[PDB]
Amino acid sequence: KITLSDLPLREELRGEHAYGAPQLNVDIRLNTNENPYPPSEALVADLVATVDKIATELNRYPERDAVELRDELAAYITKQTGVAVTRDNLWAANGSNEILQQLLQAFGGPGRTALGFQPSYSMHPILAKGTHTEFIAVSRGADFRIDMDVALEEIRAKQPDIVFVTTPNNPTGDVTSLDDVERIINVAPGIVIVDEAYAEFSPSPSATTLLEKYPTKLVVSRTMSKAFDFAGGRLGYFVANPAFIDAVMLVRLPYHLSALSQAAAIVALRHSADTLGTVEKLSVERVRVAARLEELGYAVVPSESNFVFFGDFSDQHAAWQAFLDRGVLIRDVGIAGHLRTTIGVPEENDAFLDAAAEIIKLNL
Amino acid sequence: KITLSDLPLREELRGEHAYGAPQLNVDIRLNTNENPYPPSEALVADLVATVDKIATELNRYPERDAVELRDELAAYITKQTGVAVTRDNLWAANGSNEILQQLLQAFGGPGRTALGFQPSYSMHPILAKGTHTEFIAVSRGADFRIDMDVALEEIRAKQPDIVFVTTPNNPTGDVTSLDDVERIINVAPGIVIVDEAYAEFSPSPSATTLLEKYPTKLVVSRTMSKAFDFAGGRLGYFVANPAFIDAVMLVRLPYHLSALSQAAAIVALRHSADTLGTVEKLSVERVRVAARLEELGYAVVPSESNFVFFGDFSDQHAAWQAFLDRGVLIRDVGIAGHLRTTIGVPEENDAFLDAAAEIIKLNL
Repeated sequence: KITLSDLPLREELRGEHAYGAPQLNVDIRLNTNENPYPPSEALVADLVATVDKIATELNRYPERDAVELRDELAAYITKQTGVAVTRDNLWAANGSNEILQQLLQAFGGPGRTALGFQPSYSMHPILAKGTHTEFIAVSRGADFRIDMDVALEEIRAKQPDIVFVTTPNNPTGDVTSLDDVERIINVAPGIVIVDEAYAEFSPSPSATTLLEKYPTKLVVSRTMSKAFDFAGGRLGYFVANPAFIDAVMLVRLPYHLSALSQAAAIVALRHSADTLGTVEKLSVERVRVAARLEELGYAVVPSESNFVFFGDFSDQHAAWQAFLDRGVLIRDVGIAGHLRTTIGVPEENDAFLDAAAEIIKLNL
Repeated sequence: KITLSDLPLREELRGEHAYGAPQLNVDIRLNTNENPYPPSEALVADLVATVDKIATELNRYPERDAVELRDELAAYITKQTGVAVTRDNLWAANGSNEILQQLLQAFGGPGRTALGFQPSYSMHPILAKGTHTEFIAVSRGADFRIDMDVALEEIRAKQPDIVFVTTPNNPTGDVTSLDDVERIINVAPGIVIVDEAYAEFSPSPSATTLLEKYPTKLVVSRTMSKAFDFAGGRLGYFVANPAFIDAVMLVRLPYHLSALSQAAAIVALRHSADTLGTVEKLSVERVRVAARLEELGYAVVPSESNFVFFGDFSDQHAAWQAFLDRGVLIRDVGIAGHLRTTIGVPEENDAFLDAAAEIIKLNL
């Protein structure tokens, strides 16, 4: 018998743990910011017909540069954000995880650093470390929003190669205004990745509007996993100056996007009008969930996303388990006193709110 | 409009070029070692029916550890190679490319070295460089087979962290015997990755037979892209001791494999006997094609896979263009004097041979 210690693993990986956010198939899943609506019957029918069409070519490598997908992503972005862009501005990969991985390979890596404003996305420091990019954590303010004075101070001092700005922020829910983003971009010496995973849930404009002004610095990261109700298709993308697409083509694995993934994403995008109608339903439930939590006595952080950050427990993890014992799976992001609940369909939110009503009395 | 030089791209990527065969819409495509047979109607019908079933779950993240897929991959390997394995021995990713990338992340990387036997697969050094692993090229012999005295000498001298052995080799087609593989393993200090992408095309035993004997050293890399007739699905995997699965779980992107990828590979696996029946036809066609090339007066390296390496042109790129002009797309693998043709269906091979006969008279 042998174990991992008997293998020539890289030393810095010793004692590490695999990213392991709970993935459980329970009845009430409010833990991964997934859109709670199953894909529409129309979408599914289209998907089934498309697979029937393209299945006979699955012996061949897919189209390497995903041109058709990128055309449709650029058409979406043009309509969605109002900024005219073409496939030359767009690059797709297997989720934002791989998008970001590729950007880190090309613009981070050994000898370089990435700066983020914590608490933010769990994956950013994980991907940074995974690409041998040093991660600098700069703390957000007491209200969980970016503290601009410290932000600009620290960027000036450290000259980071990459700066992450997540807006709306996961886990806190707040939008960093475009004027603040410009301020960040102007002190940034290398590139700035604006992670717009939740943009569709905010009325506020996309950082894509800033791309004309900062071609050499700005990349806008997006995904189909959240508002677009397609996390299982693993499709993330960025919008930037065409030079950046040339950049990532040097590091991307050839044929990194399969034929079914490209075709599935295309089908999804041509059903966007109906699907994105879920964003409106979710925003109404968010307002209701947040209101009710406040009414109960919870400290609720205002949000422009599909989730709510709320506290203040003495032990968030015990609180988290207490929700789970009542069939409600939310998220413990390892921030003292707080948990993140994803907005579900009404009946899931009712179950979460019923659990939360009972749990506040426990004083956990 | 800006230049790549205006972006802060890492310096080693400066003046580099993107990898990949030209995507040319020709009648006879014999450039990427794809199985030329379309997926069977039985497989396609199963796929479509399965998509109809799972598509309703696509708003959720896919099963992260790909347990079902790995179960079926283990079943396939057990039957195919005669070595009893389970899912604990199997790991799947988006192509062999991602599999090798992940192995290089965990066992190669900054400060470490990979060693290969050139000419072999183009992506081994490319992936090495992309993961900041130093690549050591050791020349194969005049017969394009591994020169074992030179191989063992250089492994002892260099003490490389990773050794690549591709068998059958791409682009030359030769099998390195398991006895020679064993000798390499015994001098190799770190890990040995046996790239068995074309294993199914040879009756010779798989290196999976050596796994029980060298558990801390050996990983057998495999794919569904070639004999398994499923390159469009981008599914590669490895067979190894379960400690290796623990290792790559520290470096893989979570949810790296999509719901559709997983489900489609599962469908493909349960149609394996029918699909892999095509190997017989292709192995006999290879012999026909290679024999006719020698009749014509070409220099052919003996192959045991679905392609044939041949020469000796004064300018093989010009020879490549002549084939293209006659409607036949083969591969210029960057080796002076030689080109690599994939074995197609009989009518495709006939066209390749017709063109090859005109071209030899041109003395290119």
